[PDB]
Amino acid sequence: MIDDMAVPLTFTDAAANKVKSLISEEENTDLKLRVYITGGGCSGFQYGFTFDEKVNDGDLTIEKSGVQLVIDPMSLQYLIGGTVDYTEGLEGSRFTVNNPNATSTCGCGSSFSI
Repeated sequence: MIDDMAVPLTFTDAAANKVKSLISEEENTDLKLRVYITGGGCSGFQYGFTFDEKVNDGDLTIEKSGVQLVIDPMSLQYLIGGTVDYTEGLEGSRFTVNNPNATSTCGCGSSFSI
């Protein structure tokens, strides 16, 4: 096997699509996504995505559906083994991620709404 790809937060397929799609449109060649910290609360569940083909020393890299993902250590601890998925369209390019620090633990206490 390898020893570079697949490290922390694993994203979906579309998140890759948003990259390989607009990057290929840039005429770059085959950009590699590069996540950063852009969540909401103190935990984090979003993380801003950019198209960085270079590398970014001290940046873990996870291969993508059609490209390569590389996030910064700062996010590394925020996204750790979480899950991300992208859903762009009319409503707008919405981003959603899930991790232990984000979801956290409640203790199972009914489920409805606010």
